[PDB]
Amino acid sequence: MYEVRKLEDYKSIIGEEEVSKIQEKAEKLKGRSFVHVNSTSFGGGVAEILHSLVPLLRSIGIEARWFVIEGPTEFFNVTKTFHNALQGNESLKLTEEMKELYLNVNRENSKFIDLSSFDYVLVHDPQPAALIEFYEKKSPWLWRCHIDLSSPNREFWEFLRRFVEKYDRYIFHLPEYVQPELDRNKAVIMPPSIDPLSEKNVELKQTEILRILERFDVDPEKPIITQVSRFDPWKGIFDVIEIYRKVKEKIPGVQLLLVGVMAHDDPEGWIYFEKTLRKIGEDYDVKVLTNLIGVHAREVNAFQRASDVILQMSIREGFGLTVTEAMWKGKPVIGRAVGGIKFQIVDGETGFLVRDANEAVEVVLYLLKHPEVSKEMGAKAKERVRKNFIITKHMERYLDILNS
Repeated sequence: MYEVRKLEDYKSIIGEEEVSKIQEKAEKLKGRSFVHVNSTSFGGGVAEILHSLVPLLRSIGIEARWFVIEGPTEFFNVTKTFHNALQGNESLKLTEEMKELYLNVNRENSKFIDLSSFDYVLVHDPQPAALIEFYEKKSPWLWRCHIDLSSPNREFWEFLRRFVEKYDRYIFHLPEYVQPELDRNKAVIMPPSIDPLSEKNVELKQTEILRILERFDVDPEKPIITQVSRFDPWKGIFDVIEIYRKVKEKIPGVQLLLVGVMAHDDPEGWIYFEKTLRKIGEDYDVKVLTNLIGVHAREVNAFQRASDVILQMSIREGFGLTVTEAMWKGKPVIGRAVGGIKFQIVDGETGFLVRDANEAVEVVLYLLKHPEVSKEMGAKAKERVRKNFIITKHMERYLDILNS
């Protein structure tokens, strides 16, 4: 089990005042220990966030540290399974045999750094949940969940809760994710946040954007609508296409950017990707952008910045960070009222919430012809993210929680 961006760096974004409350709350906690544990050290989400959250924490005077459990492919393929199991997949089976490996690997990484010594402990997701077993609780232990436990594979959940039920707090992205069994009192809701200074969100130079745009045959002189999302059947990809076609009936130069990045191990994803290209046919005003052809965080960043309107027609959505990112870039978003999309968007305020494609077409048409209102909604949507979902307000939320 191995180990391992200041606050002032965001001053110009949040203003001294907000910077105060942070430094303020960070005092009645100064010096204490804030440990983080997880599986990977290289990646997005948890990894990417910690890489910034850790240093950022120290900056406010907090002995925060980050350790990473380690194990063989087996241990991960097992956890890979738990992941989906805990995500409703009833066809998965948990065998005592694999049930040991999990506990054993927890035992190996446990036999080392005395995680029980630190003032505060926080474990991210399943893989290291069992750690709270191999130590004697002295300090509070928090469990941060990133997946959805509203309806997990029972034989799997019942095994995990034996561990989770111990922690002093359970942190979920949103309500429709909390485990109903658990005590609504030791549970806390904390949405994932975007780092304004990350590659995906920092402001690129016009020149650089134009380069990326040309490199992918995207014309910035013609209108652009975009939906960045993983390729799967419940993301409204086919509806966005229909919206594009409809809208195109009146705005012939309108371009559609279907942006998405997915792991190699995502057969379904790539399958849906191919079905999309087949559905699109030879209409090349529709761009299908993915890491298959070089689209990464910097390019995703660009595609969003160059967008005039951004859509999110998810049927099944989690917190939806994509909407958050678009909002941060001053873009009006049009989506379906689900998961984090309904929470994040303030209808008619920051963007619009619709129930079908036709409503979506009306709004895109509206927004395309009324740029002032778009600029309007976008600036407000940006303030909503500034005041609600940036990595600093996220950190501030960890303070409160710890204070209590």
